[PDB]
Amino acid sequence: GRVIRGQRKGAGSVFKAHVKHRKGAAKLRHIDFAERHGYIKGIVKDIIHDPGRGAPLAKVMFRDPYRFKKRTELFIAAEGIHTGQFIYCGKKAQLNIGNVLPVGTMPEGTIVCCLEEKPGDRGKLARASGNYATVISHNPETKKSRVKLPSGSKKVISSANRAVVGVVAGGGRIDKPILKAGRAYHKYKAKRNCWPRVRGVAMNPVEHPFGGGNHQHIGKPSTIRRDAPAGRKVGLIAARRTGRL
RNA sequence: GGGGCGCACCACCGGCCCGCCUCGCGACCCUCCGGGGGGCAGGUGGAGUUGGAGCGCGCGCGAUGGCACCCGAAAGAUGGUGAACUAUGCCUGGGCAGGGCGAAGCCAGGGGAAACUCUGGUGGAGGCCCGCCGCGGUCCUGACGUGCAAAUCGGUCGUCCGACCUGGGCAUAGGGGCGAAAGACUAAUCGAACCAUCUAGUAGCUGGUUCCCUCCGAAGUUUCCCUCAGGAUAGCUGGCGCUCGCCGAUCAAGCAGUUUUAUCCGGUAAAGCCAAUGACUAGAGGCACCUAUUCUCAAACUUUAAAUGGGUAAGAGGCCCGGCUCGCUGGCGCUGGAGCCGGGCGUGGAAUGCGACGCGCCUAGUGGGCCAUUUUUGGUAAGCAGAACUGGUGCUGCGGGAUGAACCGAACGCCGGGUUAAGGCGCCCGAUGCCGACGCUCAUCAGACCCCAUAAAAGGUG
RNA sequence: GACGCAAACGAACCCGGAGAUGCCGGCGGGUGCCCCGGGAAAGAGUUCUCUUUUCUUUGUGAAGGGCAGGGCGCCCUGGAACGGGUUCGCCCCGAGAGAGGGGCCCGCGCCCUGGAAAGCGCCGCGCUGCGGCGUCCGGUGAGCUCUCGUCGGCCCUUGAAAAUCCGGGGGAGAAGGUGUAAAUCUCGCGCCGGGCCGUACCCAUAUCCGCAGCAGGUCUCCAAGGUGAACAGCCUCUGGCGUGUUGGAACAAGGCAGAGUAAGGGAAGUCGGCAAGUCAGAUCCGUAACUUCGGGAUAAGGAUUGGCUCUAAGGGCU
RNA sequence: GCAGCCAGCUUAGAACUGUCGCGGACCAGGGGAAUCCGACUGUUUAAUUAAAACAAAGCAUCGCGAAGGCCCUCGGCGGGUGUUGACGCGAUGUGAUUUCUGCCCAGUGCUCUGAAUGUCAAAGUGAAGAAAUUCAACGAAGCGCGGGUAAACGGCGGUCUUAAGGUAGCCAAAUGCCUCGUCAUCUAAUUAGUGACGCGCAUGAAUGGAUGAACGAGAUUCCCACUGUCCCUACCUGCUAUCUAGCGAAACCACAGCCAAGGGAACGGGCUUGGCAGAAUCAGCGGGGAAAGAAGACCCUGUUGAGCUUGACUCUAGUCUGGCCCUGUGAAGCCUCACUUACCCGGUGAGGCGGGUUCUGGCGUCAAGCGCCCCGCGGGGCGCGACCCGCCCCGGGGACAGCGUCAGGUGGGGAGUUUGACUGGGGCGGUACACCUGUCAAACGGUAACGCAGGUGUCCUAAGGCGAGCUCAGGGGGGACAGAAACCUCCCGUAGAGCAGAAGGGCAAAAGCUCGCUUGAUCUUGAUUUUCAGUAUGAGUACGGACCGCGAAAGCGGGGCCUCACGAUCCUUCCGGCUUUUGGGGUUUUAAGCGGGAGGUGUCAGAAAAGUUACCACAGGGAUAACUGGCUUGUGGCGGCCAAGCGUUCAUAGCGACGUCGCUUUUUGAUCCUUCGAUGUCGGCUCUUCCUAUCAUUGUGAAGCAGAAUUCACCAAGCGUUGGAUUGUUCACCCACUAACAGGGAACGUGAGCUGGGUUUAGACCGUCGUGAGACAGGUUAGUUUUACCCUACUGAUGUGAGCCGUUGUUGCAAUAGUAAUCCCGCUCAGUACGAGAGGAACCGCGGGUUCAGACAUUUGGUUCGUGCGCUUGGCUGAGGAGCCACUGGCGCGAAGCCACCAUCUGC
Ligand SMILES: [Mg+2]
Ligand SMILES: [Mg+2]
Ligand SMILES: [Mg+2]
Ligand SMILES: [Mg+2]
Ligand SMILES: [Mg+2]
Ligand SMILES: [Mg+2]
Ligand SMILES: [Mg+2]
Ligand SMILES: [Mg+2]
Ligand SMILES: [Mg+2]
Ligand SMILES: [Mg+2]
Ligand SMILES: [Mg+2]
Ligand SMILES: [Mg+2]
Ligand SMILES: [Mg+2]
Ligand SMILES: [Mg+2]
Ligand SMILES: [Mg+2]
Ligand SMILES: [Mg+2]
Ligand SMILES: [Mg+2]
Ligand SMILES: [Mg+2]
Ligand SMILES: [Mg+2]
Ligand SMILES: [Mg+2]
Ligand SMILES: [Mg+2]
Ligand SMILES: [Mg+2]
Ligand SMILES: [Mg+2]
Ligand SMILES: [Mg+2]
Ligand SMILES: [Mg+2]
Ligand SMILES: [Mg+2]
Ligand SMILES: [Mg+2]
Ligand SMILES: [Mg+2]
Ligand SMILES: [Mg+2]
Ligand SMILES: [Mg+2]
Ligand SMILES: [Mg+2]
Ligand SMILES: [Mg+2]
Ligand SMILES: [Mg+2]
Ligand SMILES: [Mg+2]
Ligand SMILES: [Mg+2]
Ligand SMILES: [Mg+2]
Ligand SMILES: [Mg+2]
Ligand SMILES: [Mg+2]
Ligand SMILES: [Mg+2]
Ligand SMILES: [Mg+2]
Ligand SMILES: [Mg+2]
Ligand SMILES: [Mg+2]
Ligand SMILES: [Mg+2]
Ligand SMILES: [Mg+2]
Ligand SMILES: [Mg+2]
Ligand SMILES: [Mg+2]
Ligand SMILES: [Mg+2]
Ligand SMILES: [Mg+2]
Ligand SMILES: [Mg+2]
Ligand SMILES: [Mg+2]
Ligand SMILES: [Mg+2]
Ligand SMILES: [Mg+2]
Ligand SMILES: [Mg+2]
Ligand SMILES: [Mg+2]
Ligand SMILES: [Mg+2]
Ligand SMILES: [Mg+2]
Ligand SMILES: [Mg+2]
Ligand SMILES: [Mg+2]
Ligand SMILES: [Mg+2]
Ligand SMILES: [Mg+2]
Ligand SMILES: [Mg+2]
Ligand SMILES: [Mg+2]
Ligand SMILES: [Mg+2]
Ligand SMILES: [Mg+2]
Ligand SMILES: [Mg+2]
Ligand SMILES: [Mg+2]
Ligand SMILES: [Mg+2]
Ligand SMILES: [Mg+2]
Ligand SMILES: [Mg+2]
Ligand SMILES: [Mg+2]
Ligand SMILES: [Mg+2]
Ligand SMILES: [Mg+2]
Ligand SMILES: [Mg+2]
Ligand SMILES: [Mg+2]
Ligand SMILES: [Mg+2]
Ligand SMILES: [Mg+2]
Ligand SMILES: [Mg+2]
Ligand SMILES: [Mg+2]
Ligand SMILES: [Mg+2]
Ligand SMILES: [Mg+2]
Ligand SMILES: [Mg+2]
Ligand SMILES: [Mg+2]
Ligand SMILES: [Mg+2]
Ligand SMILES: [Mg+2]
Ligand SMILES: [Mg+2]
Ligand SMILES: [Mg+2]
Ligand SMILES: [Mg+2]
Ligand SMILES: [Mg+2]
Ligand SMILES: [Mg+2]
Ligand SMILES: [Mg+2]
Ligand SMILES: [Mg+2]
Ligand SMILES: [Mg+2]
Ligand SMILES: [Mg+2]
Ligand SMILES: [Mg+2]
Ligand SMILES: [Mg+2]
Ligand SMILES: [Mg+2]
Ligand SMILES: [Mg+2]
Repeated sequence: GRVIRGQRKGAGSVFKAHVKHRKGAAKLRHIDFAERHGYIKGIVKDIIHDPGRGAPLAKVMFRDPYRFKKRTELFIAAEGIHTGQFIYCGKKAQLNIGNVLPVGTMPEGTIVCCLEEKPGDRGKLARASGNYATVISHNPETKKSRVKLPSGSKKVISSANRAVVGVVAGGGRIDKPILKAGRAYHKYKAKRNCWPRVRGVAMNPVEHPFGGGNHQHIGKPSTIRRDAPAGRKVGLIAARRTGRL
């Protein structure tokens, strides 16, 4: 047979992301002295739309403490923030929606967003629209804090991980049922070339292990092992269970 | 007319050498620690030996490895070149009459006790409608179909603000790409592009394989083979000889797809079942059976038993006699037996024919056969399928059967004369143009000769 | 006050602007074109009859100055309910309407410099270039384009970067000591320079690709009059052209096309209403089953349609 | 409060008016009632499939928190997703909405455990041994075991029964073979359509079920309207064809080109026997040249491929896991926890590490200030402001990730290869593939077929060897229980029993039975028979040499009474040998070798081996299938003979049982002779001729013929044999009509004649089947039908006896060839014959018609580019007038021509 569609996406020729009109990488201000021993005052300049994501981005303007300059940061817009408000980032920052402060300095049950997975990575978790992370518990002895991720998973992270207080703006985006295939065309035209998905049963055996036969049946158990080779790992990869549930 | 030395070669019997086996095991001069010998004999294995024949060169042919007689694949591999077509994506540009339905929003006026409703207008939303350009390509299965065109033309038709159309610049490259998925597209090439090379790839498979004359002349069968379109092998074929015989007296041997004589072998035809095994019909007698009869049968039944056929023997390699040898055999060195040696006796002791189809070596082709009389299996039968003997044919023309592969006659250098075969002799068309013999036969579908080109049961006061 | 003055020092560094923002709809301003009236001038066409007629020509570059016109969430005064202003739609208003008076931007429109000297039109003379006259005055529009605006609509779509240029913040610095100096973004003026490469032509029913002068393919710009809803079809002007690799003569069969026509019947043809026939535009009426209430729908089914002569209504301006 | 002036363009109404004509040209939806499928728009096989296929929104599941999921790369812990972060990315299924989505976790697969008993690599560990080595313990992942999971693949039965037994629904469906199901409806008639019925060959619930507005160049049925689709064709125009001037190919070609029969490679053009036969040509035409185009694409074969799939064979990338390696340090009880410096990751312009500014959508830029010091009031430096020290920039991991290297598992993701043969084509079946008996087999031997009837891959320490004794099968007479069969006994008993087995042979003091002694079923050499090449192996025979058994002995026995019961090389294994080598010697292990067994190749002289291809390819094959033709005629069809019987009686008016003889090639087979470098394949349409086994008509005979009607038979193919519904249909069935609605042939006539409905490429759907790719001889939908100008034949059209007193013309003759008419009705006969009636003819005569033939245009109708006349739309020449343009602008009428059973005439 030939190389299946799923394998051709790793070479990245026509499957690369469409990043022409994107405004930049949304990430927290990198950890410095002002965020380890205090807070820095930042003004929200504009809340812009990032092509490819349903979550708006805030252009928060900060002031460089070592040189006379104004640092422009592209944060994940927390739902509720607005242009003209002051966003405070640091250890001594107050618990307000939009502020950035470590998880160790926030009480249990605090709803946060743009949460750092490791101290300094400038935000990795809870970045999509309407999502958030809850601070479950703390541990001052080990300086570790337990948080709840939007997938229901509970991860033990460091207490120095910075996060934005609040929920990511643009919530409820998946609640509007797309009606036209054209709206799905434009939805993925800004993200990547992945929208029109031909079924493997609708192909020939040369390009998919589910194709072929005088009917469009799968023919083989759709649940495939995890150690299956690339080109065979299609269907339900390492499915623990199936059915309506 | 007698004797003899006997070449080469062949048959047989020995001797010896090496391997192996069995038997015999012993005292002894080579033991000098260790050890080497000890007629050993009787068998058997060996590509040995018993008075070398090879080596080199050349020539011819055969079977091989090689491009291997020539041309031919579908492929496989290595390296490379293409996204000017097209597929998708990216970037930056360009483009899409006039109408139709007419949503939210808004205005005003009616109805109502209120909740609120009703009407008109406005408004201009939509993968909305008609439709031009554009982009597509439904039907006519129209035109065309060596065309205008290696996909075009006409009318008709789909869509025509959207998942729209489109340029340029970019990206993805061959087991890779790309694919709203047709195995589609990737430069007229796609169920794996193109180019060059490996490569003159291999082919048990088609095709072709070049001058003459002369001579000889097949096989389609055996066994084996992942064989059954091929090979190996035997047979059939040719060539090369050679050993002789005739020369030197059918001298005689020897031989034979043939008889004769003698001697065996067989279980088929026929026959038989009142004989066995099995099948089967009918009465009859006796105290369903039992006895004597009876009808009808066998390929896997048979007492009996041919024709044709198979083997063997028809002499000097015989016959007769004597002596000798033996470890085998044993009442009996003659009891067997066999071997060795010598002597005696042609009236070569059936017919016919023939030089020995003698002894070798090398060897091509073939290993699809087909047909006829007879025999014979399966089948309703077949110009069917499968066997047996022989001939034919393939390979073969000629006379005849009009015609023809195979029937009939007869096989062939180039001719003249003669005469025939099979078949014919009204005319075509050589030959009855006989005063041919006797009879049969009338058909309003007559009849007219192997194979052979169809005719039956049953009928006629012809 | 918005902001204006020919200029009107100023670095490092910082901030911001322009470059630099999609598609669609409505409306408005301006050109171009088209159209109407001059009983307008200059030639021309017709003049059998009629036609104060028909046709053609009646213009001004860049840049600069001035002024219409358009735009402005720009300013000042002031204060709104009996709310008012206002658009086709909307929208706007004590975060300040209306009104009054200003300011700014765009002005591709008009006038002027250019610049009538040139260009067109007409007439005249000369020859084998010189002169004359004219180049005028208006009307409009559901008109068509282009463009500048404005207000919206749409997106689970938000519709580029950079070179370059500019403003501000900054006040580090520079300048002279009584008339000048430093400094000058003064289209105030003068002086000098701007190299290299492409540039013809075809651009398609004969200059490209398809082997060709191939009915194929190949990205754009400009675009008139009449009919009409139309960038439809049909006709005409400007421009182009000889009918698309040949002529002549016949008009048989059989073809291809004209989607030619055909009495009576009307799908009996045929696998099958294949084929083309019917219907068709517009106006006025009338529109079911079913439904996701959106539709179905131009459902279906009707009537009307010419020409001519009138009536009525729908405007603007002083 | 308007008067004056200016400015258009629409709308409504009315009169009048022409031939009731007017969106006059042009432009420009036929409609309705239903079924199926897909929701829709969109997309798709460039060059045969625009679709019901793909996509789609929606729905659902799966994976994954980044040291990650998915994927790329030869490789860098490089790259894509990712300028991403679960409202995300990645992998699948289903396919809008509505309505539901049942049961099954046994199987397969996925996944989760590890109170995990097994299986279990490398390394490490222990023991034995001179050591190589052997043995043992230990023993990861995975497997096994256990649980979960079906919107995972899939499945969802006849008291039996499993894993669940098809639930809601739906249906003779795009799914039902039987089948053209049954009923209803739709029509005169319906294999169609629709609605029902459902044990449904073989429906069914996200392999989604049911429904469904809107939509569709989708499939189907009906109705209205409409029409040349047809009845039934005709006329006109343009461009051609045609002729001409100029110009000027190609395909194709053994030679060629009249037929009938014959035979032949079984369908000649040439050959045979006949018919016969006259230059040179034109326009047509499509019968033939088994016409051309193309080394059949179907089929088979080849030890030729390729695409693709799996539970094929053998590997492999990746991945999982273990050991070693970078890999060090500290502590505690191999394991755990710590250490940082290896290594790894993250952040940053490496900007503050360790120890001692929240009151606003301002502003913040190289230090003010102070202290100290140096230049000649201008100038400069330094320090504090801005604390000191420090060894690693700051975080997060950490000797774990990860790299390297072996080891185990997984691995159709990928690679390579295979997937027997025989065979009345192949496949399926079977084994005729290695053997044995009888027969075939034709009296030596041998002798074939997918001939016949059978057997074999064993069995036996005796069922081998030997000796002795005994006699069997069966029948009869008898004899307590005891009988048709228990046991005793007598007589008869050629074997008719038994001998392991198939059958044949052989066997009576044996070869059978019984008994007691045994291991000749042992060890060896060669010869030899059978199969045979006269090779091997297997299976036999006769000996010789050993050592034995049994018997008193002669003797018998080296397996089975005989004919069957079996296996090369290589390798492994075992046994045997004072006997070899282990090589520079010696010793000892090991290894090798020699001799003999065993381990096995059943395709049995012995490869290690699953499919599919309708996406297919190549070399070939008429050695071999699917057509026609040929042979044959079982079968099908048709006709006889005999005469039991039927016919009230009466065999034979008409029939014909049991039997039997034929014919025919319009059935189907059998065969495989022709054709695979191709003979175009079903049906219909069209058109011609032929056969008679005669439906009708003509002339007859017969009757269980009164008439009428009908039946049987004869001469006889002259003439006719229809229009429709359904189905692609030949074949059926029905509706009507009719004198009758007879059956056939001609390559199962006829595709360069047509039409493609069907079959029979590639698209796609359903059901069943298969794990799958795929299959269906099941259904369904869409799917390029190319070329003639050559030679004949035929159709017409020119011309033709090259020699002559012939040339030329008129009127004619005529061989030969073609040939043509046909059937019906009405009146009359006549309500008559006939008959009891009911009913009910015929000849002559008369008047018409059907089908056909040949004409013809007076009439009617059609056509009209005489572009003849009128009218008229848009435009154009200024207008009138007169005209033109729109490939014939349109409309009405229309001459002449041509033309219609749509008008007319004639047919012996
Ligand atoms: Mg895509
Ligand atoms: Mg999806
Ligand atoms: Mg899909
Ligand atoms: Mg497909
Ligand atoms: Mg499949
Ligand atoms: Mg599906
Ligand atoms: Mg499916
Ligand atoms: Mg001698
Ligand atoms: Mg290969
Ligand atoms: Mg593209
Ligand atoms: Mg169009
Ligand atoms: Mg077309
Ligand atoms: Mg269609
Ligand atoms: Mg059609
Ligand atoms: Mg066509
Ligand atoms: Mg043609
Ligand atoms: Mg482009
Ligand atoms: Mg390739
Ligand atoms: Mg396919
Ligand atoms: Mg060669
Ligand atoms: Mg051959
Ligand atoms: Mg030979
Ligand atoms: Mg041979
Ligand atoms: Mg035969
Ligand atoms: Mg011969
Ligand atoms: Mg001969
Ligand atoms: Mg003859
Ligand atoms: Mg003769
Ligand atoms: Mg008779
Ligand atoms: Mg300043
Ligand atoms: Mg606008
Ligand atoms: Mg400044
Ligand atoms: Mg130029
Ligand atoms: Mg062209
Ligand atoms: Mg116009
Ligand atoms: Mg235009
Ligand atoms: Mg127009
Ligand atoms: Mg011309
Ligand atoms: Mg031309
Ligand atoms: Mg017509
Ligand atoms: Mg008509
Ligand atoms: Mg019909
Ligand atoms: Mg019909
Ligand atoms: Mg049609
Ligand atoms: Mg309707
Ligand atoms: Mg669709
Ligand atoms: Mg649906
Ligand atoms: Mg569509
Ligand atoms: Mg196509
Ligand atoms: Mg379509
Ligand atoms: Mg589908
Ligand atoms: Mg749904
Ligand atoms: Mg599923
Ligand atoms: Mg399970
Ligand atoms: Mg299945
Ligand atoms: Mg049920
Ligand atoms: Mg019908
Ligand atoms: Mg039904
Ligand atoms: Mg099912
Ligand atoms: Mg289910
Ligand atoms: Mg199903
Ligand atoms: Mg469609
Ligand atoms: Mg011929
Ligand atoms: Mg040919
Ligand atoms: Mg071939
Ligand atoms: Mg073979
Ligand atoms: Mg292969
Ligand atoms: Mg392939
Ligand atoms: Mg494979
Ligand atoms: Mg075979
Ligand atoms: Mg014999
Ligand atoms: Mg034996
Ligand atoms: Mg060893
Ligand atoms: Mg074999
Ligand atoms: Mg043959
Ligand atoms: Mg019969
Ligand atoms: Mg009787
Ligand atoms: Mg009978
Ligand atoms: Mg042909
Ligand atoms: Mg041929
Ligand atoms: Mg032919
Ligand atoms: Mg007859
Ligand atoms: Mg009779
Ligand atoms: Mg026939
Ligand atoms: Mg035929
Ligand atoms: Mg034909
Ligand atoms: Mg054809
Ligand atoms: Mg046909
Ligand atoms: Mg078809
Ligand atoms: Mg198909
Ligand atoms: Mg079809
Ligand atoms: Mg189609
Ligand atoms: Mg007339
Ligand atoms: Mg007019
Ligand atoms: Mg006029
Ligand atoms: Mg016209
Ligand atoms: Mg007329």
